[PDB]
Amino acid sequence: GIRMSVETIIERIKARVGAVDPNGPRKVLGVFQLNIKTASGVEQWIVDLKQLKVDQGVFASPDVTVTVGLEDMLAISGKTLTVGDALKQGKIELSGDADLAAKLAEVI
Amino acid sequence: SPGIRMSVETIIERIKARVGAVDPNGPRKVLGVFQLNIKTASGVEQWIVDLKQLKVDQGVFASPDVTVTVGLEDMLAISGKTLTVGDALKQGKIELSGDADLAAKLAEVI
Ligand SMILES: CCCCCCCCCCCCCCCC(=O)O
Ligand SMILES: CCCCCCCCCCCCCCCC(=O)O
Ligand SMILES: CCCCCCCCCCCCCCCC(=O)O
Repeated sequence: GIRMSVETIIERIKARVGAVDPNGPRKVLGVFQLNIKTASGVEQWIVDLKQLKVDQGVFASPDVTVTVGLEDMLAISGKTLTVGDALKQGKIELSGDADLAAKLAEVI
Repeated sequence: SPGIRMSVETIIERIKARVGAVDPNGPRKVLGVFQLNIKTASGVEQWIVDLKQLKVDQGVFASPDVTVTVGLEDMLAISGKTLTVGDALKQGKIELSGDADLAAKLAEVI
């Protein structure tokens, strides 16, 4: 269902952020607003890769905002849809800093 | 280096053909000026790809919407459809600064 799917994606993001060494090599420092489009609404999450924290909400002046459908997010996570292909297909909507978005693309 | 020259000319001719093929009145979502810097052993090739006015000019624009910095061999491969702009980004082969919305729009339409 939608709830379980959203929970799955968020758990996965939290485990990825949890696994970062805050003092080790790091390229993606900034705050990402993540908007997950679901059939029932938008799920809004703040992925703070500066502070290495993930909270539900809408951040004021995030560095990058990423808007993506829930099914597309699951497909990216499961590697059945590459980020390159998502981009070609216009499945990812961005605003903000192109530098930080590009760096994020390198590490996903 | 004749080979660098040939490579650069081919990239630019290709971009000019593509820009010239755009219907200024048909559907368009990439309304931005892109600074394109191509690294070469002879120096950085600096080109302005103006997708607002649909013009390509050699030079450095003041305050472009997006700046794209990329190596000659990688740009050639993007140009010849041997590397997608998406594979490129995933591989760290493209340095960007500027407007992420316009960058993403470019990635979709190219
Ligand atoms: C905000 C759009 C989707 C967010 C993508 C999930 C983020 C998970 C974090 C993984 C990135 C790890 C990068 C840490 C090391 C580095 O900064 O180079
Ligand atoms: C300039 C292009 C930017 C494109 C890169 C942003 C896309 C963000 C989507 C992230 C989805 C991955 C989250 C799941 C985490 C995981 O399973 O590892
Ligand atoms: C890695 C970036 C490569 C830079 C080269 C840009 C390629 C030329 C751009 C052609 C885009 C055509 C889009 C016109 C219609 C539209 O705005 O949607």
